[PDB]
Amino acid sequence: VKDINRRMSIGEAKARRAKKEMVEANLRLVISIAKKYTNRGLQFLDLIQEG
DNA sequence: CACAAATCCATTGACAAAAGAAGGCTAAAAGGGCATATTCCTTTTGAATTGTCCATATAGA
Repeated sequence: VKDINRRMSIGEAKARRAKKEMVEANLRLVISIAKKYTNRGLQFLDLIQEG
């Protein structure tokens, strides 16, 4: 059981590593799309964070 | 000063309005899911502290 779920946790940590990688890649895309909603009442970092 | 009658306070009872609820409804409020490609924002005055040289005293050569 410990071999099983340890392999499981390895796989999950690797997936989280990949997703961290890609999202850090595309933060720029988010700033690009978030520029345009600039002054509709919500601060800028609120927009980039919810993006 | 006793006996005969009109005038009061209490229950029966029913009856209508009123409210607490319950269901049935409908307006509305909140999720979820979108795949040609989108990649870095728009006036002084004074005091106190902090970071910068200066006097200087001492320790080795």
